[PDB]
Amino acid sequence: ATPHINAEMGDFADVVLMPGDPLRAKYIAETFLEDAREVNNVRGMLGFTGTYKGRKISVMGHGMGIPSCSIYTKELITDFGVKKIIRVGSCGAVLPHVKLRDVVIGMGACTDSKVNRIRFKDHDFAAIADFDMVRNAVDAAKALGIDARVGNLFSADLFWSPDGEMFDVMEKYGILGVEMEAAGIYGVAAEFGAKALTICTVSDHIRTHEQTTAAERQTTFNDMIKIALESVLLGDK
Amino acid sequence: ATPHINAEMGDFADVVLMPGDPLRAKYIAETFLEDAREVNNVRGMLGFTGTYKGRKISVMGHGMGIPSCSIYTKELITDFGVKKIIRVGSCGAVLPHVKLRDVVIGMGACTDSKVNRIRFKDHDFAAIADFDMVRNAVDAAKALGIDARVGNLFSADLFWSPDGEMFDVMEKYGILGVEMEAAGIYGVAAEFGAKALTICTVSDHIRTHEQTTAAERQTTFNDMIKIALESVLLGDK
Amino acid sequence: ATPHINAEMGDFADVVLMPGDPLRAKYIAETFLEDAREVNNVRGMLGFTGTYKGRKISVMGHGMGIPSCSIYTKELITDFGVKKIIRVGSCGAVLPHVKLRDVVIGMGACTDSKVNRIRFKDHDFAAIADFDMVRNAVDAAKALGIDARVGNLFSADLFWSPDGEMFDVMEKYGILGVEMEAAGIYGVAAEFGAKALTICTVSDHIRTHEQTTAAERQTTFNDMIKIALESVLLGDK
Amino acid sequence: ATPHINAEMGDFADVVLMPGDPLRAKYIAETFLEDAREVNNVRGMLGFTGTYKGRKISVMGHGMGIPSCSIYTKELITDFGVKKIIRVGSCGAVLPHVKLRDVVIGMGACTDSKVNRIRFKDHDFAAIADFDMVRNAVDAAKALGIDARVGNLFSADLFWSPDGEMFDVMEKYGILGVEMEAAGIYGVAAEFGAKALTICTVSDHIRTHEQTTAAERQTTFNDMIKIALESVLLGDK
Amino acid sequence: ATPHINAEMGDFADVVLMPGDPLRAKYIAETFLEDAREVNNVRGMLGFTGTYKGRKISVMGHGMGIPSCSIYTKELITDFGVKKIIRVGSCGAVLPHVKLRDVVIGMGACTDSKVNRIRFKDHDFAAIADFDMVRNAVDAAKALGIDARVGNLFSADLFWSPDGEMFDVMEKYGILGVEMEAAGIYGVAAEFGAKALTICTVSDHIRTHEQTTAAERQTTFNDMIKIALESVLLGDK
Amino acid sequence: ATPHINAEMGDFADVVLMPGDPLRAKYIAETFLEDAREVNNVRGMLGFTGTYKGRKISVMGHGMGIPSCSIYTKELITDFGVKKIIRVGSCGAVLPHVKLRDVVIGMGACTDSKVNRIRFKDHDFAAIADFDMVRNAVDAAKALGIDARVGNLFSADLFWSPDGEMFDVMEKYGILGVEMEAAGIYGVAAEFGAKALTICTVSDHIRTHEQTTAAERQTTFNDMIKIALESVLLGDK
Ligand SMILES: Nc1ncnc2c([C@@H]3O[C@H](CO)[C@@H](O)[C@H]3O)n[nH]c12
Ligand SMILES: Nc1ncnc2c([C@@H]3O[C@H](CO)[C@@H](O)[C@H]3O)n[nH]c12
Repeated sequence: ATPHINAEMGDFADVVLMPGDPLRAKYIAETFLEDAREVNNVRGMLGFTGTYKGRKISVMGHGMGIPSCSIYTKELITDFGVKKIIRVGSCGAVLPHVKLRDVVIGMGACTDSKVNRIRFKDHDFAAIADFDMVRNAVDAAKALGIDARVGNLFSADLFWSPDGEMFDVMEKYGILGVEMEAAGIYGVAAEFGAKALTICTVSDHIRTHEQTTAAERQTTFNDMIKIALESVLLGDK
Repeated sequence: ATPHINAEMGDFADVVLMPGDPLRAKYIAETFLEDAREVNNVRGMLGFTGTYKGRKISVMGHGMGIPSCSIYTKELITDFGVKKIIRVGSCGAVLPHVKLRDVVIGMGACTDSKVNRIRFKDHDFAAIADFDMVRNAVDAAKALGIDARVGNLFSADLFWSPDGEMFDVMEKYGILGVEMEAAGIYGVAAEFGAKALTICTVSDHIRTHEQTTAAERQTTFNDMIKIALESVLLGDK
Repeated sequence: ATPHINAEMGDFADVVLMPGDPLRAKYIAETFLEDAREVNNVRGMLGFTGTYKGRKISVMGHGMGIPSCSIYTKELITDFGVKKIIRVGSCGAVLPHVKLRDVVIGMGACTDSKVNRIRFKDHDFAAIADFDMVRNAVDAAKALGIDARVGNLFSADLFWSPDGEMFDVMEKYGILGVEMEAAGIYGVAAEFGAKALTICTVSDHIRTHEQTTAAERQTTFNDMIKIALESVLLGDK
Repeated sequence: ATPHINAEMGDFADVVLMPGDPLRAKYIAETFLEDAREVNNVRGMLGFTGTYKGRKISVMGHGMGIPSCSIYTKELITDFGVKKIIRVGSCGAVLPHVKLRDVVIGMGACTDSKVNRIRFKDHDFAAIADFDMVRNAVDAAKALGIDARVGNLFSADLFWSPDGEMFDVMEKYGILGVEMEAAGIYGVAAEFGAKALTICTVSDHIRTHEQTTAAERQTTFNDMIKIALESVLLGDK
Repeated sequence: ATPHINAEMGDFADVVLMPGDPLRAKYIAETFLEDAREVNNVRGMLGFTGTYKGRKISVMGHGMGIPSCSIYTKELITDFGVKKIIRVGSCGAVLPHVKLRDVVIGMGACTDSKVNRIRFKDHDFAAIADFDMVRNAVDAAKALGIDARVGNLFSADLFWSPDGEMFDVMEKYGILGVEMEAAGIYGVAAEFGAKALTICTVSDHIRTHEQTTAAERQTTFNDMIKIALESVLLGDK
Repeated sequence: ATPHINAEMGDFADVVLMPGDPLRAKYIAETFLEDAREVNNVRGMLGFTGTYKGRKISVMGHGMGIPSCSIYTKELITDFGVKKIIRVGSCGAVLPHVKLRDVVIGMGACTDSKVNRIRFKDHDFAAIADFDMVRNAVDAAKALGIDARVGNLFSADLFWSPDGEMFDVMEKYGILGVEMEAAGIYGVAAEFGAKALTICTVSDHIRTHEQTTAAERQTTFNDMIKIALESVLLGDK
């Protein structure tokens, strides 16, 4: 066990999907995994391990924000043999042409956190995903008839920002989605020598206030999970 | 309701105690509150409302890290009429004379987060608790015969810090405990116009491991909760 | 002697009250101290030692600005056995409800100086007063029937600031008074191992001019000095 | 014309290859392009436009360093309709497993320049390539029997850095090559809404030392240019 | 009058010499000026006006540190018609070849203060003297047979620095003397459209602990004052 | 030889003039030097060595931007015995009184580059010229009937700056010319113990607009080179 995960080596697969919401980890395990067992419940951060098309896969919540997800991803990598993290989450859009229910793949993640400056001698660390994992996710989405956008996320420390002006800056520089984790996960992956990827579905538009039907939103969420799971199978080959 | 709290105005008391762990909020509601009802379970972040000695009191987890607790404390302040937040958490000691299970009251909170620089035009915002709440907690602790040290916490973004030498700097400057929230809660309280206090118990020593037993953790946790609850009653006078 | 104080160990009491203006130190010695003797005049920075109600007390100017007061407070701590420093100064208000001649107690001090970043590895050091000294000043003020607000000061490097908009940010974050020393004194106290408190009277309003008379300044100055001196007597118990 | 390019709209292809050494532009034009014409000569920064397998391609040097290449890439994008920039350069390696003459593709670029902080309100902009361009280069290299590594470059402002220890940090965080341009090119591409990619060959191992032959270096340079040119054809699908 | 100078327009000459120590301003006026009158005594910061070889000249202390001298120099420029400030002070040496009693002229001043970053949008403002004033001082020193060194000063915020390492950095980059004011005076001069110069005598060596005779030190101090006064006469022609 | 200069010790004079445009080096050699010989050609950065009135002088371009000119000036100082660098370039003006074709001498250079913060532990290094070189240029200009302005340049990293408002700040603080090199050259000179000077002619007024003739621009360039060369002879006293 580690300070935030009451489990032993082998309880997790070498790939872990991670939503922010632990109740979504339970949702994913029940919906997509066969023979799924709960393997962590410390602090309510439910984690599960099962199989997808015979392949051992884990899913566990990471909580909200860079500090929370940095704890869980570190401990998985250093003590549970985890080689790949796929964050599966929601994000807010700032670009007009990025629509509700688009699937966004974060090849990079900008941030207003200081954690990577702390790692990188106060210089600019480009927080990036693993290229092969990005390619696997693009290819899995194509096989499913979903065309994902690949680009930069912005990982914010303040969901309730005082700086409304920063959203115009994100739009100017082409940020595809705003979430709260990717840059921290990518920093952990680089620090501890593992691989990570963040996929998000667009849940909100800071530009055009608008909302679709729940059935359509939930379909797209499941499409993101299918993309993540099928991308693992591609990487295995 | 708000994006992370499925409740309505009136469901929360005007004072909310907040551990990081939602399961500890459940324990506090079951152990210390009469007629406790669950008022939130979104993302598993359990929150409850009941009475302590006739006084309406709420307790809700805030998750780990400044970004997580900033979400919950903001929404409580802006949409649920919450006037006082008392974080009741754990922390790690860097000072040799600060012992396991000591109670620490954070009159100020240092941090390596950027959130207060974003608020404060990149200058030094001294993230401080409400003085009256600090005095109430000191007095409540004295009435219970519990020692309590008052001073600075350090709110870290990285539990697994790559900069071990910074602990020497914390120690040099008298930091009483390392946790991950106080400076963010104090920044939210100032931004959104409420009052806050962080109380912690020393759960680990960052230099010396110092293992504790389960029965000792519960006694000291209960002591911290008693201090917080009794401090509310003092402030009501 | 030290580079800026021509005195020897024992010439100062273990508590030193410090206005910015050396002429105010002379006035304090003449008005409040019995058997006062001058113990320093290097650079005209007048310092005196006498007794208040039998208690040995010193009073010495510290000059204007963090660099100036950091010199004097350091040398007092390291070479003259000084244990407590009480700055007794003036400040400018930014909050509409903070009135001229109000007494403000700086439990914390914000700043735009770099001195604490230099100390604290470029992170946020919360520059705080000693809690017991804060409580002593609150209690002494209550015993004298004088109102006193407790909260954050802002210690500015530029009295003539080129950034007028920053006063809106100070006001937003509840800053009670703008002065030029507290955050530096609190940083010295932490660095060199002593205790400090800043008390100020609102001498000007940064928005509204608000002129005062000479007799009102003296009464309120005397009130601040009485609070400081009586707070020492409370701390001795 | 623009301040640094004496040409008119249409004189450049929508894709420009850019070496750092201006002498390589004429070499690339004569060796790889058909029907090349001269389109710029100001400051000796010769530019040429021709075709590769029928596809219009331009080539022009960018000069050493982020400020130099930022000038040329901006003017090409805003006044010459350029949609894709491929930098073709050399880099130094810090990783033991990265060998001399290896081909490195910069999906991201770290930097110690301030240019992207100036752009991005002093936050962390992840300077990234266009994903399709990255994959095109990977696939073109594979078709040529060259395995390319994809990851982070580091774009240095100081070739002669006074901070040797930063190379250890680069190694820890997996930096594949050190050059002086990619992060600046990627920032320009994001600022003005275009696409860019940096491909480098390893010319030195910064912390070890060993050499190659002139014929080996020419073969490897030619390989890089073939990868770049064939990658464009793949992008045209 | 201004908040820190109780005088009226005309009471000061259009050139003011400024030592840090107000008792030194009295020393300079009595030693070098004819018909000298005291024109300020607020906060004990003595200022005087007299004639040197028939030329109207003022001398007034500026206190220790950038915040103190920034107050006095601003108020002189904006409200007393002062066109030129000459700081005349002491400094500590870090270079081996810079000796006790050398005269140093600060054509530039480095600093660890934040005041110029506040003025200059967090970029690097090169805090420089007025060229003509530098040339006048060099020429006056030559006429007196003193060969002054012209170069960079370092203006420190902390006389008692915690960062001993910075002195090696100053030596590496050729800093001639360490004092506490020049960069702030030069920032004020630029902000308010006036001219300034700092001259110092070397009073201490952070390298070679050593001291000369008082008679020789005082001779060199008077040489610095003569250089400053004669340089004004050169500028007048 | 060095990585960017294929020459040996003695091939360069101890004084090197450096334009930004590499084509100007050959022009300066043919127009002003006697007996010139070619001493470098790598990357097309032609260097020449000859004599001016019997005095050995070299000329070689430095490329655009701080990183480019930092490479060449470092290698000249550390491997070719170069003692003085004179940059001879153009700049844009922000002050209304600074006219097209004015000669500006940069006694200091502000910057938005990070290179000197990297050198100087993130403090403010005042990037300054050598004083004697400044005065030599002023005196040589006066002997040629040219009045030169001496003050601060601003060395920009982005010719195409996204922050137009910074030009207002430059104007307020008296910046004479905007170019892209001086602060970097001055930092190298300080780092490696040599001397440097930047002279520029005003080629544009950034916030207004108007033009000159080709013959006027050639006359003004020739004037600048004559000033530079005659200033060297004055320095040799
Ligand atoms: N040495 C330590 N360091 C950082 N945080 C903590 C904590 C607290 O517990 C959580 C991490 O375990 C987090 O919410 C933090 O506030 N306990 N001990 C800690
Ligand atoms: N509006 C104001 N702003 C900044 N400082 C002060 C002060 C205090 O008085 C001095 C400046 O007049 C200085 O020591 C500072 O602490 N009073 N009013 C102030």
